[PDB]
Amino acid sequence: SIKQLTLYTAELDRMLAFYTNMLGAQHVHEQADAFTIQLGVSQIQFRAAADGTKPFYHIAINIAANHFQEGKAWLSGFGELLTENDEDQAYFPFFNAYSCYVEDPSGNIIELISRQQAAPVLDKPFSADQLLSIGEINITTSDVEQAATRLKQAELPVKLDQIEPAGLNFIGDQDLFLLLGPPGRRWLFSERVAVIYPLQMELDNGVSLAITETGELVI
Ligand SMILES: Cn1ncnc2c(=O)n(C)c(=O)nc1-2
Ligand SMILES: [Mn+2]
Repeated sequence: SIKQLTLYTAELDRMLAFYTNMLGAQHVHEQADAFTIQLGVSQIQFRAAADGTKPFYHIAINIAANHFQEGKAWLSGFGELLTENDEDQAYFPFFNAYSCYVEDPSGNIIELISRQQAAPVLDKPFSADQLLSIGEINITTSDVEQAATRLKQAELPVKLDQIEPAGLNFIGDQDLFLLLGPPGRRWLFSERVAVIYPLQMELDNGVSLAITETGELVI
């Protein structure tokens, strides 16, 4: 799983307010020119973006198998649900998962994903305290093949011969997938096309990786 994720934002103030209101003060901590949010076992640190840039990403958050309708209702309280092909949710047969989406103040595409067999059934009400972990993050890179290769050299599940340098590649299994692909591809549920922005990531198993501002995945 993702222990720590570092992202950039050109809307630090609005983002801090947005997440404080969504998650509650007990999951959101203001720092110096940054703030953190805790999503179950995953933390995201949002740092101030460079001037002249407007970084955004696609982040999916795992929720329990039985929590989708409550999750969707909850998410809708924080912004208009995004739609694709006139639908305000998706079923993804490959993940056997239900998803819903909202845009945050930076234009991040924030998804709740409820994996129907790859997430637990929690017999309790859903709430902001029931977000389990980060289930997806985009790895938008200037070199998909290089990125896929290094991710394998990092001991992640990768089938190199299946990698599509011009398309989106699902890297992972169980409840975490890295969405590896090139810039230019429009994100489902969004008007925004994928753009390379820097980030850093620490997995629970100690592996550390980063995407530079020009799109190079490094370990
Ligand atoms: C292909 N695909 N499968 C599953 N989920 C997505 C998704 O959330 N987004 C945002 C996307 O652009 N493409 C997807
Ligand atoms: Mn997604």
